[PDB]
Amino acid sequence: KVQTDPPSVPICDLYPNGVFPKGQECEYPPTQDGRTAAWRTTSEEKKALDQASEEIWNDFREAAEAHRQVRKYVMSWIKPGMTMIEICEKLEDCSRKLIKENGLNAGLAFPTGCSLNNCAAHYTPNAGDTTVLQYDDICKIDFGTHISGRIIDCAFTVTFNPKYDTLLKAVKDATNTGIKCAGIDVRLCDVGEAIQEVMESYEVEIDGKTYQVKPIRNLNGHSIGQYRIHAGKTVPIVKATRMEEGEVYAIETFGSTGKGVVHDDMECSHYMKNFDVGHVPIRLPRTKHLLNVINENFGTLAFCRRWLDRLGESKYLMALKNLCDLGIVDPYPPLCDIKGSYTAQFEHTILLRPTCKEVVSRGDDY
Ligand SMILES: CC(C)Oc1ccccc1-c1c(C(N)=O)[nH]c2cc(F)c(Cl)cc12
Ligand SMILES: [Mn+2]
Ligand SMILES: [Mn+2]
Repeated sequence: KVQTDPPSVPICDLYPNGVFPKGQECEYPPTQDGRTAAWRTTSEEKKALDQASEEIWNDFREAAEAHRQVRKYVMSWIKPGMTMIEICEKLEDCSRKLIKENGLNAGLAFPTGCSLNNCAAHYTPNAGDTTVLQYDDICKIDFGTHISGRIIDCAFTVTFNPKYDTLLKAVKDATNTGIKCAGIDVRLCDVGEAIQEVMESYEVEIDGKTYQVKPIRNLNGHSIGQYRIHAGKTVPIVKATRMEEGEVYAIETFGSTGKGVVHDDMECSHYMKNFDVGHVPIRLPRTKHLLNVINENFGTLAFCRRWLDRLGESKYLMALKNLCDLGIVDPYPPLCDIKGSYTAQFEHTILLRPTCKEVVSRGDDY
C-alpha cells in the first residue's frame, strides 16, 4: 500500500507488520569530565534493555511518522488569507486519518497551536474566531499525535516574509543544540545554558529595527510520560536534576525580539484535566455531563473548546469554568510576550534509549 496525495492512508496501513520507521539515531554525548557515554551503543546489557521496550519505541515511531506526513501536507497548502480555524481543522482532519483515531488508544495528544507574532504558545481558535493568517505573520504550528499514550510533541514556525529568516535560523540552531547536548546523566541546567548561548549569539533586523534574540526564560523543554504531556522534569532554555535512562523529552526552544518573558493573554482555548486528581463526584448536571465527556474522549490528554463543539456539545462554558474552579481541569491560556514583538519555536521529541538517543520526530524538513 502506497501513500496518496493528499495523505489519506493511515500509517498502520503503510507498515502493516507494525514495524515503523526509526527517527534520527544519535550516539550519547560525553560527560562533563571528558569521558564518553558512547559505550552504550555496543553494551549487550543495554541492547537487551532496549529490545525489551521495542513496543514502546515503536508506538512513538508510528505517531512520529503520522506527525511527519501531516506537517509535510500542511506545508504544501498553509497560506496567508486562510482563517486560523480552516488551518487547524484541515491539519486535524488529516492527523485523525493518518493516526487512525481510536478513542484513547490512538489520536491527537493536544490541540493544534497556531500562535501568532508576540504570542508564542497555546493559541488555537475558539468558534466564531474570524482571525486570518497574514503575509507578515510568524505562526508557530505545534500539534501532537499519540499511539497508546506515547506522545509526539513536535513543532515548527511558518513565515511567508523572508524578514524573519535569521530569527528562524537562531531558534532552529538553539533547538538543535539542546538536542545534541541531551543525554543520559546530563544535568538539565547544562542543556539550558548551551541553548541560551547559541540563541543569544544571533542579532536580527526586522523592518529597520534590530534585536539580539532572547530565549523565552519562562518557557521550556520537559519530560513526557504516558498520557502526560509534561511529566514533571523541566529542560530550561536559559542558564540540579539529571536526564535518566528510558526517559522521553520534548526539546523545545523559543526565541523572541521582545522581553523574553510570556504572560497570560486573550481568551483561553486549551484545557487539560489535572493528572493527579482522582474521582470527584459531581451532581451539577451540566458540569457532570461535561466532566464525563472529558473523561471519555480526552482522559488526561489536553483538549480545546472546538473539540467540545465537534462532539455536539453546547452551553458548556459555565460547566468548564466550574471544573476549572474545582481544580479538576486546568486552563492553559495563550502565552504572549509584549505587543509588537516576534516569537519563533522549534520542538522535537527525543527517546533516551539504553543504547542511543533517538530524535524520533526528526524529518527531512527540520
Ligand atoms: C507552557 C506550559 C504552560 O505548558 C504546560 C505546563 C504544564 C503542563 C503541560 C503543559 C503543556 C505543554 C508543554 N509543556 O509542551 N503543551 C501543552 C498542550 C496543551 F494543549 C495543554 Cl492543555 C498543555 C500543555
Ligand atoms: Mn509542543
Ligand atoms: Mn512541549
